[PDB]
Amino acid sequence: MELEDANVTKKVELRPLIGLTRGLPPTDLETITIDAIRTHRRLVEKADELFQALPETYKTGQACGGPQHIRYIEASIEMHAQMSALNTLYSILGFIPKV
Amino acid sequence: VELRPLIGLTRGLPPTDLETITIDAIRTHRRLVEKADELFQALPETYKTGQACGGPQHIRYIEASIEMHAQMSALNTLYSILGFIPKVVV
Repeated sequence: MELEDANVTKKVELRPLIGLTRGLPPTDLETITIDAIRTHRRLVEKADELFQALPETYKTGQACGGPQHIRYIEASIEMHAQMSALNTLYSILGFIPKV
Repeated sequence: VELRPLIGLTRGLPPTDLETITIDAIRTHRRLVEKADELFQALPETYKTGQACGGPQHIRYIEASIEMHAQMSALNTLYSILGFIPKVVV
């Protein structure tokens, strides 16, 4: 499928994705990755929106702890974890698809 | 540490909140394993033996598995940051 960036500084970070995707038809690996890209972008947007809605004392470090902060931290954890998977998919695919 | 960004992200968070997040992360891991397991069990036998692969249903199982593996890497990181795996009643 259309490419964004060829030759990636590949890093399989999530070992089990190799077995999971071994044997898949190319188009299905592509579908999975494109969907992961879109999930990636939504997760980033969520995390960033939560960070911005934080009271200004939280951003600066003044404040910390508490539900709201925890919700932000959880959304960022989801984003970082899913980005690991996305990087792994790029490694397996060999390129970064254009979306 | 499997997911290095988590160290910076959690720096300064009170220990109680860290431990609450990690306990919720165990619950989440257990739910994600359960879902992956449900989807695998529902796959046609050809796919459960690895004779066949691909198609939407198989894709949905792979995506559930990917979710589970990515979350687990977060959870293992949380353990390292916290210094322990908390007791969780299951």
